[PDB]
Amino acid sequence: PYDRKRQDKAPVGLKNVGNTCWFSAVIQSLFNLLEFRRLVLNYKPPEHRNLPFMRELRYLFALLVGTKRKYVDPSRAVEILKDAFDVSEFTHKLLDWLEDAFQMKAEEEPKNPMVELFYGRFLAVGVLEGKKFENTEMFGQYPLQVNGFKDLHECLEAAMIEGEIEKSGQEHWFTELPPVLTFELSRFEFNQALGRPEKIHNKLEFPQVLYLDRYMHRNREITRIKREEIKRLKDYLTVLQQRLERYLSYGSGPKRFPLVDVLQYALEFASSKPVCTSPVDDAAISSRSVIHKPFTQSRIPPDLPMHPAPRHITEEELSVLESCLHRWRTEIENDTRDLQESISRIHRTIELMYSDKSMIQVPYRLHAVLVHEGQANAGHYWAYIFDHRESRWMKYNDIAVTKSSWEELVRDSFGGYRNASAYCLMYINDKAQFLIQEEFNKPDLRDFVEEDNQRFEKELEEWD
Amino acid sequence: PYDRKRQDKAPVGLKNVGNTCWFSAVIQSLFNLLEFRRLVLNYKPPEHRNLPFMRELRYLFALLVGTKRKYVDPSRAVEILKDAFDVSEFTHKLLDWLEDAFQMKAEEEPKNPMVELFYGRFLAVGVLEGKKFENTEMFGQYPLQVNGFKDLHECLEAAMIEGEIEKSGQEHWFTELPPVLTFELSRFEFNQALGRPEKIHNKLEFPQVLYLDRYMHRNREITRIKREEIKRLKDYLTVLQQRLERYLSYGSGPKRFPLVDVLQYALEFASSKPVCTSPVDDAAISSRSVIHKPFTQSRIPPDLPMHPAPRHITEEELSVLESCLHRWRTEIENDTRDLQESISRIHRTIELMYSDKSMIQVPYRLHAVLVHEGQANAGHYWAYIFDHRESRWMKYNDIAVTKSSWEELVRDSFGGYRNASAYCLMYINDKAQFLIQEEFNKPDLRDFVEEDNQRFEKELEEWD
Amino acid sequence: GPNPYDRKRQDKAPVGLKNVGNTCWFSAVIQSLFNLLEFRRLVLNYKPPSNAEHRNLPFMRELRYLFALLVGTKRKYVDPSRAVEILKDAFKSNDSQQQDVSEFTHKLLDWLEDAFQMKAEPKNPMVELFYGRFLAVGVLEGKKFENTEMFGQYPLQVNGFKDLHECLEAAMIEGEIESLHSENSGKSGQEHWFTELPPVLTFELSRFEFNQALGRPEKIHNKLEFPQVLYLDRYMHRNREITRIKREEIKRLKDYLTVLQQRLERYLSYGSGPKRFPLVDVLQYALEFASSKPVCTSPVDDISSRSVIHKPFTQSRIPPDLPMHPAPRHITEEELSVLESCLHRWRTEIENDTRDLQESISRIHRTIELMYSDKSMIQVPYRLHAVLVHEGQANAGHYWAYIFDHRESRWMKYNDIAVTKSSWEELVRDSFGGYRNASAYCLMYINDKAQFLIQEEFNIETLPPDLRDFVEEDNQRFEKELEEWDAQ
Amino acid sequence: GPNPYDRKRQDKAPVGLKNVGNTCWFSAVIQSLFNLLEFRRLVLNYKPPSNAEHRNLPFMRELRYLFALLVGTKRKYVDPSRAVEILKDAFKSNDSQQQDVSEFTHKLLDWLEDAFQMKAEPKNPMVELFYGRFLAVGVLEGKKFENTEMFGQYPLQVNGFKDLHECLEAAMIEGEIESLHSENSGKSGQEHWFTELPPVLTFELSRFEFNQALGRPEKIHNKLEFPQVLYLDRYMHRNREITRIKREEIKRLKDYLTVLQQRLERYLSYGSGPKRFPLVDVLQYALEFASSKPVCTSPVDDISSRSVIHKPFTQSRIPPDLPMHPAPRHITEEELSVLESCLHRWRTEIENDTRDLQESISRIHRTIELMYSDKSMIQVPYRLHAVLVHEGQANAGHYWAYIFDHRESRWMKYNDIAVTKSSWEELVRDSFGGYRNASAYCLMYINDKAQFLIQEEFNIETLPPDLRDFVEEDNQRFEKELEEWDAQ
Ligand SMILES: [Cl-]
Ligand SMILES: [Cl-]
Ligand SMILES: [Cl-]
Ligand SMILES: [Cl-]
Ligand SMILES: [Cl-]
Ligand SMILES: [Cl-]
Repeated sequence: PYDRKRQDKAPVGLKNVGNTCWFSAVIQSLFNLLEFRRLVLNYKPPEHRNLPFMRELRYLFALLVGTKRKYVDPSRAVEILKDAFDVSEFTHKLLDWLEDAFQMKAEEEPKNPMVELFYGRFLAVGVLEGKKFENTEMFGQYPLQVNGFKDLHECLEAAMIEGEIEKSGQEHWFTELPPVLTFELSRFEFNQALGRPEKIHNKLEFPQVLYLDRYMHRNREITRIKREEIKRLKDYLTVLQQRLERYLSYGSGPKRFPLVDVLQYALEFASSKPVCTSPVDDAAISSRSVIHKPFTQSRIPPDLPMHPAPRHITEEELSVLESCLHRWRTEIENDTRDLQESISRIHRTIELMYSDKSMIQVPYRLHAVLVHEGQANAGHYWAYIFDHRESRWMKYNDIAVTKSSWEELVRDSFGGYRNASAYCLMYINDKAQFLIQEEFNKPDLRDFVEEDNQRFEKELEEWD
Repeated sequence: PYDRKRQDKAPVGLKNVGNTCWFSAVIQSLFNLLEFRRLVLNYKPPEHRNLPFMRELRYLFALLVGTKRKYVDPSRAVEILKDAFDVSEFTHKLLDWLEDAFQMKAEEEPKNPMVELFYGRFLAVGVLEGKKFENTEMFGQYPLQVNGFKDLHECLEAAMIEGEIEKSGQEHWFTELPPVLTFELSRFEFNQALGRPEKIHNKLEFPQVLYLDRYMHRNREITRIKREEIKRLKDYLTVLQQRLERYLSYGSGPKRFPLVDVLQYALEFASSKPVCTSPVDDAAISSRSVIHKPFTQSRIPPDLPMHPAPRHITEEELSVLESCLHRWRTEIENDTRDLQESISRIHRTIELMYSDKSMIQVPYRLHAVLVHEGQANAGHYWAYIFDHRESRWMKYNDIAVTKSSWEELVRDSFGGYRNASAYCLMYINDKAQFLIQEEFNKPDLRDFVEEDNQRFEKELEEWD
Repeated sequence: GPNPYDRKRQDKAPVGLKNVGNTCWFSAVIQSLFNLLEFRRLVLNYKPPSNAEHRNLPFMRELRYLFALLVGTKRKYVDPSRAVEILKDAFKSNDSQQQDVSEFTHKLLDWLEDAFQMKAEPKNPMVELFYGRFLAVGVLEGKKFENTEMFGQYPLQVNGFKDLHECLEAAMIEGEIESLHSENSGKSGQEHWFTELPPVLTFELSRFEFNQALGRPEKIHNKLEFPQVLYLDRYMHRNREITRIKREEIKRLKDYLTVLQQRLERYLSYGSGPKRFPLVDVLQYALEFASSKPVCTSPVDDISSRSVIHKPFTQSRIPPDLPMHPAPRHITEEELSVLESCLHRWRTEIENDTRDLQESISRIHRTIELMYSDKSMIQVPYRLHAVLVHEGQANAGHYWAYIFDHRESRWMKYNDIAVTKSSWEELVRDSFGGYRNASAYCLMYINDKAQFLIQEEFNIETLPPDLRDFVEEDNQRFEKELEEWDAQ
Repeated sequence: GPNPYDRKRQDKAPVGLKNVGNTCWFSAVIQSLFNLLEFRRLVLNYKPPSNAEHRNLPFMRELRYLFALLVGTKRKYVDPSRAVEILKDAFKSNDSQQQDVSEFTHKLLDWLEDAFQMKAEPKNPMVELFYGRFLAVGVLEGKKFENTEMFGQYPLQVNGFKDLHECLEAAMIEGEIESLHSENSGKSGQEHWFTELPPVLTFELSRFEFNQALGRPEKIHNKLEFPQVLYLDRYMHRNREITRIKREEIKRLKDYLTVLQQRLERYLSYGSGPKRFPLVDVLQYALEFASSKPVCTSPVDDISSRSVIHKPFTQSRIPPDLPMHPAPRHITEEELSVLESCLHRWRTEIENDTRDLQESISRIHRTIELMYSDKSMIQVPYRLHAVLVHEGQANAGHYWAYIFDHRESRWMKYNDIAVTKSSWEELVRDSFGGYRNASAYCLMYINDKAQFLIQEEFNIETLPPDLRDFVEEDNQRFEKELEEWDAQ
């Protein structure tokens, strides 16, 4: 334990204090959100054990910006939180206390600067057996179910639509968006074979920049139309995928093979030299090689009749077969190509449905990804957080803070690639330049001489 | 630990004393060989630490026949053996000491009763580049390599033949067989992909009764002939298996399918209703059911043309195809059946090669099977030993001695079925009735009042 | 082919039928009927009404001829062209509904029933053999109903059923039924119970299910077994109360059977990631890793035979025990002792539980299979007489049949011109499904108490039995046909 | 088909060749030669000897006609019947050795070489284009030898080689060679080095290997890549000493590369039993088991929406944490703490080692791929001109070709009557193997320094270039052929 807890111009880690990986992830995520870091740092207090937790969190983020060491011990902050008693219940109370802390600071003087960052509003419009309704709900983290979806947009759309819109239905439309937009990616589904709920492992993609234009209430008439076009296109896309499958998995029996091979090999059989008998009736570097003329074949096998082959065939029989099976093969080959072109064409059309400039004006940039691996009410959490000034992805895994990549993030967060997959996505408004508010140069924390002491106490290294 | 170490008319187990499972297996195997049990029990001594080990082994088998408890602690016997220093080196020294103990007892008065049980003689006859040789070697455990063999006879034959007999060659022939015949089944082979030696997991079968007649020197002229017949038969067997494979894996491309399906499905295609257009041009328990006439179909699908199908066909084209592909399919179907009959016929001929009464007069009955599971110089050993008086297989696994079956033995010893496979087979001569020498009735050990004390000391059970 | 000795009946074998342009379905249905002796006698001893559809009576006559050849012709197979032509002419109309082989089979039977109906002027001897009655008792959102329906062929959906009893039960049950209205309120269910059984009992085995991936209906290829003798006791209305309680007991047992199969699966497919492995191997291999000799370094560095005597129970080719990767970098003696005790005891626990679960599952399975095995549930035996097989596309393919020769106690394969001596083993490969591209579409069972159905007429008579010996004329023709060939 | 507008050449595209009864091999070899401009000029400007095999000179003349149509005919494809008939007549003898398409191709080229040989009376302009020389230096059980062999097509065995360079190197190396006799004693080896390269360089890609399971020779279907430009610098005799040292360096690197691939495999396929799993999962899942809430009992008992606000970073559908099987029966707090510390630290160790191994393997792979990438190893470029593809049975199947149109800088698919504008992407799917049932059997490369080979004659002339305008006569015929059809 000599000269091990020392920095090298890298972000500070956090101690595990048992199984508090969930704490590291949530905290490091918040801390890397500069405006929130400033709100916690420049916090002065004016119900619960909320205010000592806020005060202990100050000492956590102070020694995390003052660094000096490699990792900080979050023991005092975690102990207050643990004394109040799954990890979600813990995360919930944590946020409760922080919101309540900022509420007391505001109430004394109302806008809650923390609630101003994470919470937004959406409009819920629908019908219940013919009777209309319209409500504007406040939301925080928008929760998503990931079973059977290919990406985040597929996911989100399915969540902002309930029933059948026109009969009972409901549509959600964002009215007010939070500058810090968060999504839950719920992978828990009941496994009948296992007889318990388990995490689903299908790959669900998400972009580095998400355009929330289509989900906006103002774009409600436009999106509804684009949506119906995709309904029709997906319908067409199916019929083609069905027909193409009949070409690729041909046959009426239990085993199907491609039709093109069925025809090729059938013709191979017919064109084989007939056999009238039953198959049961029965360091050379010392050689003077000849010159090989171009376009020839040397190891070409002998042409003698062997089984399996027709017993007999007519010249007319062969000529009929040869003309049939060859023309039909070209027909089959051309149709598979034609079907595949059309499928990709429909796919491209769907992909670029919301690509026009009037649907690209609400950009949200991915700031953090919270990953989980393992059993449901167990496992381990780590995070991928973006270092906006350095323009680089970072892997925050208790004590270990390493320079990562988008490629690393995807393997660990999309699912299927590894036993780990993202449980939460944190997006930041690209227009919201105030969430990354670094101190001018035209380190020296808002704190009062605390990190200066823990950097001197650690400077004390004995030498025998 | 109350009333747990108590018997119920079952054999006694042995404590693990660390990782001494190998000791339990080898000992329990010897102990269940009644004549050897008698030799160790009625042992009186007249170089090494061999004689105290023999004396400690007496106290082991005494408390193992006197039972009283569930399992015995082999700590004192194992400690002498361990003080002399892989498990084979340990097993070797163990046997060394026992042989030396019996040698001293004999030498004082020469036949070694232990060496008289396990060791035999075979004749080694051969040629070395034209020059003949003939040696009669003494053997103990005959070691076998199991890579690429289906059963014990395949295994043994490959070991009693080296090179090319008539050039250099060698043949082994048993001259003197030990009443207690043991085989090593070596599964260690260098894995190139892994870069180290590892146990091979192919299934290698062995019988409950093995006839050693063919390997006998007296039957050398006869066996040599039978052997050449099998060479010719296996040769024929190959050519057929090759031709049959051409029927079952038809095609010239990377993906092969059965020829019969290639013809069936090709005809299915031809007989489909032609389509001139391209595939891109585009709780009901309230019903009054009608009577269904016999031999009819209700859910029968509509007969409308669909892709894939010929664009066009001639009535003459179809008639040619229909006659070709149908007759050739029958031809193919009949040939696969013909080939399969012949293959099974050759297989049966090979199976019954050494079945005649003159090759069934040297029976050896399986008495014990020593199983291993896990890493090479690690893992764990247990044994399957036959209880000849009860006529039942028993699983001897440290402390745990359970009534097993042949079915259990096979799953654990043949390989492939489980991660465990037999490393050793102990066979006993069926004519040798003296290896199962039970005391007359027309328990009361040869020992002097020892088990009577450990049965009284254990009777001491406190009750608070 | 053209040579008449090729089409000469080798005596002691049944007569085949020509294909006449995809009429394999006709061969199967006809040969099935023909091999049902009582029906063969009804068609043979048929005389039409005194003073008399314009197609049913000529078809019956043409089929009288067909049947007459099948008994005593000297030829190998026989040409069903004139019988098929009358039947095919009924669909010569372009503005029809849909013309599949079932529509053809239906009309065929229509005409035969109508022919026997006209003769009955009353009992219709055909309708007496094939049709029965079942009772349909149920609820429709609380409201009760009770109907006794006449049936012919009882149609079954093959689905994912393992056998005929599984298949039949699923078809005779729907929801839940009870004595009292409250015990039924806000529920829909239905139960079928046989009241009258036909001596000739037929089942349709429907394998057509819409394939979403392919976008069309396709035959399902799962294996569905059927016995040589079927006991219809449990499906009897009189056995209703006993079957209800046994049905309820199996409900309870299957419930238990699930929970076990679920727990066992958690042992066999352990893990939280996408790839699951058996728990026992997870523990074994974890311990293998811990017990490996530690390696403190990283696995990266870049840029004739005279054999000695072998003592029993030893190992010769045993590999060297030197440290290699992968291994722990370091471990404590106490760490290893904890791991060794944990992972070993837990492995035994896991091994014992998998064995315990598997015993219990088989035990429940045996209990379920012997539910209807007692003496009071084996008094309605129906013996399998015929199996109609199909292979290939829907609306296409080919049909053939497996029919039992009751007198010589042997299964026979009826495939058009070709009538070959088969086996039960052959029948199963071709009819159960999965084994081959072919599977039975229809099963014909005969009441074991209904002897007469397949018994010969007393003297035992098997010689030409009808007065119109047109068969002698046809045999005389073929005999002179053989002569002409040798005399060329 | 019969209509002459069907067989009308749509101008700006090359002319095809009729199939004449399985002569696809002829089309491929001919179209390949024809698209080699200098050779096209040699055949076109051919005049036979003044005073003069009885089959070679008529074949050359018949091929002169064939080539003349291919340049300026108005028809879509052309009938090679008269040229093929002379060639086929040379094998009309029943008592021959063996007649495969290679024997035919060989005779074809024989006759052409012999034709040009007679004209040379000396340089044979054909032999000057296709044949080269390599040096064969080696030992035969210690005894040295040195031969300079003339070669034409250099034959390659595809085996399990990944690309053409792997393929070629394996063919130009055998054992080990050295300067001193002692360093060679009791060894056999051989090295080939190109001394003279032909401007038209051809390779055979032999995929025929005896299949033991099938009991006959069969084409191998592994993917073997080849570049659009090949640098033959390393195989040059002058580059011998540099290549030797680089060859030796790759030997050392491949050695290292193995040890790593072996160790990595032990991590990815961990276990002692028949089924191996990744070590990382073995540790993860073992820890999952240990951390599960213990269960002391056996797993056997026998016989619109108004949503609430969700706080960020929380989980809603999170399942209940209640004890279930499989789990430890019991565990100690100390037992768990030992396991948790072990299995977690070892997992990080395992994860870091797999990453470390994979980095090093890719690093060695990159080093090997850039071995011959420097400026002194890229001065002998050969550009791919043609690819001859085969599909199907050996001694059967069908041949077609991919030939490059150097003036319009585009790949073309020559398949008999059909000459279509292709791509490199098309070529790869059909020639690399594995992608389709077809794979290239021959590669034709042209020296990039040898411009003339595929350059047009200066004025740029592309109009009929030979005095015998029999082509005008044939065009006149076809034009009146079109007229006759419209006038019927
Ligand atoms: Cl469209
Ligand atoms: Cl093609
Ligand atoms: Cl033979
Ligand atoms: Cl068939
Ligand atoms: Cl009969
Ligand atoms: Cl050109």
